[PDB]
Amino acid sequence: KFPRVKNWELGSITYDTLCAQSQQDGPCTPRRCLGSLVLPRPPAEQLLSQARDFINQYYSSIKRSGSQAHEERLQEVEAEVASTGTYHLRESELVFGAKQAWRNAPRCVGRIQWGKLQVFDARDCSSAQEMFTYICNHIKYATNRGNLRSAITVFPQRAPGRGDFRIWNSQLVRYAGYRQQDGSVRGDPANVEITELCIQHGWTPGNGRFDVLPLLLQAPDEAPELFVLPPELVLEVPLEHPTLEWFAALGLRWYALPAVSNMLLEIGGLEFSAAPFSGWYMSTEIGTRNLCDPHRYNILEDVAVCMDLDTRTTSSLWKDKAAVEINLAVLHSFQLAKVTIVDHHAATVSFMKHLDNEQKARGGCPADWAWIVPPISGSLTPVFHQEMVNYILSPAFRYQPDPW
Amino acid sequence: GPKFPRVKNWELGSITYDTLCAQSQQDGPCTPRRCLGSLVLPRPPAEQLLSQARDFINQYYSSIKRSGSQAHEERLQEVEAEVASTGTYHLRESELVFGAKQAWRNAPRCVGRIQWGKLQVFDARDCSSAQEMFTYICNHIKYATNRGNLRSAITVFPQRAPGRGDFRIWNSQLVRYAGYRQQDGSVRGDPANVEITELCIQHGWTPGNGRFDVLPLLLQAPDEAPELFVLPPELVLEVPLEHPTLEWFAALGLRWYALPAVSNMLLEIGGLEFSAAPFSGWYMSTEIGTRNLCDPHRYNILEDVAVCMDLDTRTTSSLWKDKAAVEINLAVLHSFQLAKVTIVDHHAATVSFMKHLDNEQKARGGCPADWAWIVPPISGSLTPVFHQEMVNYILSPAFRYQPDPW
Ligand code: HEM
Ligand code: HEM
Ligand SMILES: N=C(NCCC[C@@H](NC(=O)[C@H](N)Cc1ccccc1)C(N)=O)NN(O)O
Ligand SMILES: N=C(NCCC[C@@H](NC(=O)[C@H](N)Cc1ccccc1)C(N)=O)NN(O)O
Ligand SMILES: C[C@H](O)[C@H](O)[C@H]1CNc2nc(N)[nH]c(=O)c2N1
Ligand SMILES: C[C@H](O)[C@H](O)[C@H]1CNc2nc(N)[nH]c(=O)c2N1
Ligand SMILES: [Zn+2]
Repeated sequence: KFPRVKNWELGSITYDTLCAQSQQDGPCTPRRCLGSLVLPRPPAEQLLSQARDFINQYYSSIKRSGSQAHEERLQEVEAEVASTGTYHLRESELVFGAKQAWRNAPRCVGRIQWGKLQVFDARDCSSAQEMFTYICNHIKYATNRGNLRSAITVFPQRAPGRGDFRIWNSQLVRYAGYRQQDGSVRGDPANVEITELCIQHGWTPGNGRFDVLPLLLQAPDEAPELFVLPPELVLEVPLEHPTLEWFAALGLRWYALPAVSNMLLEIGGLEFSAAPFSGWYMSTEIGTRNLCDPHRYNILEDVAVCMDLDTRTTSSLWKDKAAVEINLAVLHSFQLAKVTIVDHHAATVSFMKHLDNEQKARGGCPADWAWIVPPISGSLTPVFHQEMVNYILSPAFRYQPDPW
Repeated sequence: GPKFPRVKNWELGSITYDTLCAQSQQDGPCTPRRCLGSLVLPRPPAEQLLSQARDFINQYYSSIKRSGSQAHEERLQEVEAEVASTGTYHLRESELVFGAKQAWRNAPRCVGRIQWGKLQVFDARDCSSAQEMFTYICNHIKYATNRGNLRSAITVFPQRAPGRGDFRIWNSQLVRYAGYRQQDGSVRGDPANVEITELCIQHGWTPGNGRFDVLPLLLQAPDEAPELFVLPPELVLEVPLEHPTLEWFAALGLRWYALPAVSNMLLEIGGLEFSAAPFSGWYMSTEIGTRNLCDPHRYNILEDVAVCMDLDTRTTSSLWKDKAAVEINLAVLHSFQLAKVTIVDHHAATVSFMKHLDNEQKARGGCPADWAWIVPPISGSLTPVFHQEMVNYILSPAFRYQPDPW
């Protein structure tokens, strides 16, 4: 009933009793495991139960469970849902639900920070124009001149029948991807599609590898509007190597603020189709995946050649060598430009403390091993040796379909 | 679309559906409520042995393209008969070979399965004494090692009989280094083998005191205390470790054996259980150069090496671990190659596994794979398997883990 979780490096053993709190099924069955898959294949009753449960969680957190306010609040919920089929959250509950959602996110290695989160309430938003206003202040606050601060801005919840508020982009800041001559792609191939949708709704494209995309904000049941972020708002870091003086020539750079904007935030049944959040990057996100993925910037061979390595054979480990320097570059740069950044070694060790804190606080922690273990040097980090249990808890961040 | 799991590769964008998982008959540890896929270890009825025996026979006759033939029907009638009167049964020579290869083919944690059809199966089912086991084991090592040009192979000992004690090899591999517990508490040698070393000593072994002492074998015959045997040094091939451009690396005196030979798994076929069936192939460089030499709970040489390279080991942001881990793997590859001993780097192996998936998609509708184990310990996303989704499920014949015989 309760899984046994073991750390094969130290021999320690814990029992995950938190999983019993899961009210939603994952992708696996006793016949086969689909844990490595990226993507998974209301009546008054539904909303009500979730809402009540969430309200019970909120009052336990403030040590006033069963109290007077707890009672009246549960009643305000029955009351609102009974006559409108739904309800609304008080600002302090919303703040509790957002932090809780981060806490419950199995694929995030930085949850040690879950408690420090600045929540911006933008549920009184009525147009894509206002959205762009809230987004500009989020970026301005989150970036904080390089000394990054975690934050999230919550826009209006979804309402039955009506169109959702949406941020078409998957990150507030993303470089354009332009399909050219042949199958070739200039810039970031992952953003090819969104780049084309931006050109379709106007926008004079650039012809660079690192052109910051415009934003396509959408208000309910209306076509999306294109807005352009003030360049002084979008902080960037030119990449250079601590010893490889020619690395800087490559003209590589990345944005300082990782701001996910494509996920759905579910709290007590309500669903916030638009709620961009941001913390700060872990160096492998940029150094290994963004720059070395074959279907991304794919700069592995370039830096290899420049390093005078033998790309003729795999056994020379030229791939591995270049990947380490490129990652070193990202770390060196950021620290030099005085912008917040965490290396995969420091991040996974803090994640280990997080597991212990959560073991004492709740009896376990939902974790997706495939995502927690970094893209390079997996076993050189402590999480590789740590067993993990994955399950879905609410509040939660979930993936949702693309607007178009 | 289809009523089977959809499987995507995110590098290429290609999709496939796994229909082979419908052949599974043993449930794993996951439930719709929680996934335990990252767990290393998830926690006979005359009627049930038939179900398995009958299934395996159909599998065998389909591989030779004779399903429904009279020979097929006769083999089934015969198997049922033999079990209905003795409570068990035996596999013909050809079925053992088929079954052995299928167990490897079905191993979810093995990245070298593209070599599955090429496996030398040595039948040693006649064996009747620990001493005899040792002759077979030495022959296997001799044949498999082949002076550096390794050849995959497996030796099969007598299956588990009713009430009768199992044949067992106590060591986890036929060739492993001793682990000596120091008074201060540190370990000299390979920490993973401390328990098997102590047991050998109690059983009569005269331990050495180096970091790399080839351990003696503890072979147990049915209903008997394990007898101990030492491997003639000429049989056990080893490779000294040097680095191509860092001359001081050789000074470290690091080395590793050439033959990887798992000896603690149970080979299961049609319900029959072969508690002792050691197999070997050849190393993927990361096994040695990353897990065995760098795991903090193994040799743990990362710092020693980083210090020699003059890296700053006081700050994780220098990526000193990554830098030393790479060079160490380059040293393993360089040394095996210079010594003319078969070895495969993680880039070559993962690429071959991607080819194996494509072959199995056509041949069986899929392939059971353990993502956490398939993706290499260093440079994960730099290899193609990191971007390949994988479905995991138990298929029989199979290699299962078995409790230690003590
Ligand atoms: C404070 C620093 C933070 C760091 C270093 C961090 C790092 C990470 C990393 C490395 C991943 C995987 C990224 C990928 O492979 O694409 C991740 C995923 C995620 N993080 Fe965090 N995170 C931080 C803050 C946040 C915040 C504040 C939230 C939300 C309030 C959060 C929510 C998530 C979620 C939902 C995922 C999975 C997203 C997906 O599936 O694409 N993280 N995080
Ligand atoms: C021909 C070269 C071979 C290569 C390169 C290869 C490579 C690998 C690797 C890298 C692992 C994981 C090692 C670890 O993390 O401990 C593995 C596991 C495994 N291999 Fe292979 N393999 C080969 C041959 C064989 C053979 C001949 C068999 C058996 C007939 C086989 C059966 C298995 C099994 C059952 C496992 C799982 C062991 C465990 O769970 O601890 N492999 N293989
Ligand atoms: N450091 C982070 N990291 C989170 C990065 C999330 C990252 N996710 C991704 O890039 C996912 N691969 C998008 C995806 C999901 C499912 C199917 C297809 C594609 C992104 N949005 O940029 N966040 N902070 O600090 O808030
Ligand atoms: N290249 C290989 N690799 C297989 C290596 C298997 C390797 N396995 C291991 O070292 C597992 N960690 C043993 C274990 C499993 C579960 C719980 C505790 C301990 C070993 N035996 O040496 N083999 N060939 O070629 O057959
Ligand atoms: C197929 C596989 O699930 C996929 O490539 C996953 C693996 N682990 C990951 N881990 C992180 N952090 N981010 C990712 O995008 C992925 N991709
Ligand atoms: C806890 C986790 O399951 C464990 O460390 C696994 C991860 N992946 C692995 N992969 C391989 N090839 N071998 C291993 O021993 C492991 N150990
Ligand atoms: Zn699972």
